[PDB]
Amino acid sequence: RRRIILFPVPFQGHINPMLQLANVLYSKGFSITIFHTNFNKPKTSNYPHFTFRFILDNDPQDERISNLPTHGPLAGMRIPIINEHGADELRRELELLMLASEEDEEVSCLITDALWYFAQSVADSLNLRRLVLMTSSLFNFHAHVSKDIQFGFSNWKQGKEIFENITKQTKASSGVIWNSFKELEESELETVIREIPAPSFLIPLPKTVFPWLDQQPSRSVLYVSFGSATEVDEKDFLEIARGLVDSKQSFLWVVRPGFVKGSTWVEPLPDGFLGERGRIVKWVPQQEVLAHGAIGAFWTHSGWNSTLESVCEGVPMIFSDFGLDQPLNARYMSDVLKVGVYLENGWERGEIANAIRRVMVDEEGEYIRQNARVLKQKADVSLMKGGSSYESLESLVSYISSL
Ligand SMILES: C=C1C[C@@]23CC[C@H]4[C@@](C)(CCC[C@@]4(C)C(=O)O[C@@H]4O[C@H](CO)[C@@H](O)[C@H](O)[C@H]4O)[C@@H]2CC[C@]1(O[C@@H]1O[C@H](CO)[C@@H](O)[C@H](O)[C@H]1O)C3
Ligand code: NA
Repeated sequence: RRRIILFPVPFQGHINPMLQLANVLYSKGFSITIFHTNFNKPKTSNYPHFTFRFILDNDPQDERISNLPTHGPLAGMRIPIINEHGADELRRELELLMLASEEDEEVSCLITDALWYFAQSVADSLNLRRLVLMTSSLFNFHAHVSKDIQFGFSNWKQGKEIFENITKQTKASSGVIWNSFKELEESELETVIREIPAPSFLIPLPKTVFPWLDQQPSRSVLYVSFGSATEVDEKDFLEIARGLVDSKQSFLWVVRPGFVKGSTWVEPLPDGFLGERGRIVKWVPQQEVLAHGAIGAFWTHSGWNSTLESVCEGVPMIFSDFGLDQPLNARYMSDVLKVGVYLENGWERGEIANAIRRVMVDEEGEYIRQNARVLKQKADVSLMKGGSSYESLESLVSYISSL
């Protein structure tokens, strides 16, 4: 009857929330098409109820779109190229799908990542309403729209121009879905919502057996995962390893193959690393691990969705920055939400070990765990029938029908 088209940005903290949004909407009775680049294409057999359609970089990519690291900060150069060049092809794919539409179905709206600001005038050209998904925090929006990091950004010409384009095309959209809940960022709400005429909807999107974990005492394991796009130099990998050892905590460390530049997997690890404490794996399902009673803390990339998934399960964090990430976001988590510790000095064994001990062992760290557990309760209540997130979602579903 009603189909929604979703068009995510193809990177860690963008894909997952858009897919989760797809699942929510599927469960409210919408059919789902996902438009996605061939680059970082998700695993489609894991979402058999969605139609996937690959666009924008099909077979003959040709140019620099064909070059370009697949990992680290420069991978994202794909995004400005598509914002600049992708309009006519996005338009064609939208038309092809409307032409093949079955007689009993229609397309309700297009939902894009906010970073895909080019999509607004394309949607407008076809008389299709576009909603936007903000995959990151309300605070992040507030900090850029209105002290040291703010002046770092005022010095950054590309960052500022992209942000102005995002902002204008978000305001022009028919609605904004934020990956958050009201009780998490209650001071940001009024100000952010108000700056944007398009109606806002806050929905916290993050809401199998581990034999080795099952044998560990509660809150005894450090879970370490930097996600799918990140990379480090060999020196940094070794400092991460030295830090884990010196913490003397038990750890489950997820290391993607390719995470260490210049090696397939973990060749640089010293002989007899691991011992009786550590476990290393290539991949695990993160939400499931975070829900396990063995996990005492989560050392993560400072991405917002990772962070939200952790507080939604009551797990405190250690935060590391990668690529072009601004310290802003980990500061907010550390110093305002107070649900983890930020590593200020890159990768250094002493700081690493201290942060692990602070969150997992130290008496004076327990406030952090507690803060995390309060947030988890609030998330639970918000999603409760009657709660603010439950009602936001119900209103969005009805609004989509009214477009
Ligand atoms: C206000 C914002 C607009 C903004 C839009 C994306 C954009 C860029 C980062 C500028 C460069 C090109 C481009 C396209 C870029 O490289 O984008 C990055 O591409 C990576 C893949 O190489 C992805 O992994 C990252 O998610 C993506 O940011 C730009 C400026 C700063 C930025 O805020 C940042 O927002 C982030 C939250 O969204 C927050 O984590 C950062 O701390 C914060 O500084 C983001
Ligand atoms: Na061992």
